[PDB]
Amino acid sequence: QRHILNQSDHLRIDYELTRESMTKLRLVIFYSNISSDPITNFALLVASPKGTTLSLQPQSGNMLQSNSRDGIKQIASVEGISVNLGKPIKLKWKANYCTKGDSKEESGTTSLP
Repeated sequence: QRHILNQSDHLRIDYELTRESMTKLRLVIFYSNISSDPITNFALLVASPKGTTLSLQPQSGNMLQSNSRDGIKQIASVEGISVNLGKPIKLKWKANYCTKGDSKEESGTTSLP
C-alpha cells in the first residue's frame, strides 16, 4: 500500500496510490520526520508529468515534530491518457524545509509504479 517516494536522513516521503477511474490515479502523500529534531516550513513542489494533468491539494500542515510518522498528509491526483494506458509516469518533485540549524532541499524524479 505505502510506496516510498523518498527517504533521506531526516524525512521520509511515502504515499497510498489508488486508482479512482480509468484515467485518474489518486495519491495520498505522507510526510514522516525520522530525525530527533523538528522539521519546519515544509513544502513539496511538483511538475505536471509529460502526458497528464496534476491536481495538488494543500497539505495538512507544514510542521513535523521529532520522530513523527505521517505528521502531514497531502492529496494529489494524476489524470490523463498515460494512466489509461500503462505508460510509466515520472513525478519531478522538490521539497524545502528547515531543521537542525539548516535550510534543506531534497529533489528527485520518481517513476510511479
